[PDB]
Amino acid sequence: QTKIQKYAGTAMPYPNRTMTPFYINHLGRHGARFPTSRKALDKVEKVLVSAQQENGLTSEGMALLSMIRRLSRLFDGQWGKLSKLGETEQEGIAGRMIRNYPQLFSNSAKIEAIATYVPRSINSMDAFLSCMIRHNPALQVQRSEGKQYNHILRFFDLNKSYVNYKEKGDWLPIYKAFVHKKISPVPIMKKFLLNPEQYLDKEAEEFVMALFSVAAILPDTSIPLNLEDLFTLDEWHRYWQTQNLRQYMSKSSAPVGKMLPVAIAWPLLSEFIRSAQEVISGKSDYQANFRFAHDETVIPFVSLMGIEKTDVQVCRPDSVSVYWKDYEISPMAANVQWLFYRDRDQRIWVKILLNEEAAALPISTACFPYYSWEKTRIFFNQRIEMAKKTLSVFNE
Repeated sequence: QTKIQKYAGTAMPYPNRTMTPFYINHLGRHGARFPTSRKALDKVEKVLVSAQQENGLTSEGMALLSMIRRLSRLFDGQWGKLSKLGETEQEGIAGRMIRNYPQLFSNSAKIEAIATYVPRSINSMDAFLSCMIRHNPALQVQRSEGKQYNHILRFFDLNKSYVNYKEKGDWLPIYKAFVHKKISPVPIMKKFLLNPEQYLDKEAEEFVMALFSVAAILPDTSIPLNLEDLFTLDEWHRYWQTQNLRQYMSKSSAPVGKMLPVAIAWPLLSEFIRSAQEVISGKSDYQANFRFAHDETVIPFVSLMGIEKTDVQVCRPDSVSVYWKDYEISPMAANVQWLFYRDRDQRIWVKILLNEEAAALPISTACFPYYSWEKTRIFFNQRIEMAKKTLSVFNE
């Protein structure tokens, strides 16, 4: 909620969140995790060590180097793992769900959960399920995971055109230019390094961007250390703008991506509709389907749903941060829940929660936040059709 927390972007910890539905349809990112790569930590260390050898550190830089060496030991063998904070985030999400809708999960209700093959997502599922079971051990629970779910949870790895775009598409030079524009490395490096102006701009920006990366992830690790004060608030604001743009262009509805990053999510939207239709019809008798995956899953899924603002197509890179904010969409433990209700005339209504807050769709309803399922399904089906059309052009 603080400005500083928000500027961690997709690395922001899940925010504070302190009738009765007949079905809940869920997608959740894993909870708060350790950094996935040592790359940024190694860069910062190499720069500071080289400086130490040539007598190039300030007192603050020597202290920073000491801290970086410490984090290197603490991160060792922990890369990419769910942290204790990440487990508690899932416990909180499950706990509020059970507390809000006890009748749904009462008696011998049936639930199913799936996860990707990635350990932090499986462990997030388990933190969530363990909370459900503790509250009602009489639940019937199906738990599965792995590469069999790649088509719906890891579609971003399976589409060749998208993989090419993500790795070398036209968004890259836009992002790099924006970084050069927003981030001035010299004043930051002045804190840690003697003669910071002697550094070339490329190496200077790589160092600063790496240091921001280390600082941004630290609150997700449950390690009792903090580096927010390495940078001023304006510096964090600028860094956030650059990473926000990176996420928007590489994973969401940026014009430069031509909706390719969004279109690839259609199989998951299809599966969401299918699981709901089966419960409504009686073919399935689950009270909930839970799914645990990644920000690479959640971001395009939310845009494809067309939750208001998340699918905006903004042409000016400088304007993106005004209209589209990654920390509002995909913080750590980011989740989408569709809650289904039957009224006293047996009409079916759906409420959409994004990070446990009611979300709007660009269709009408006389009882917001509840939408007609019939209207909603028709709208989502049109989104899927649009997605298939988009992909028909980028087959490569």
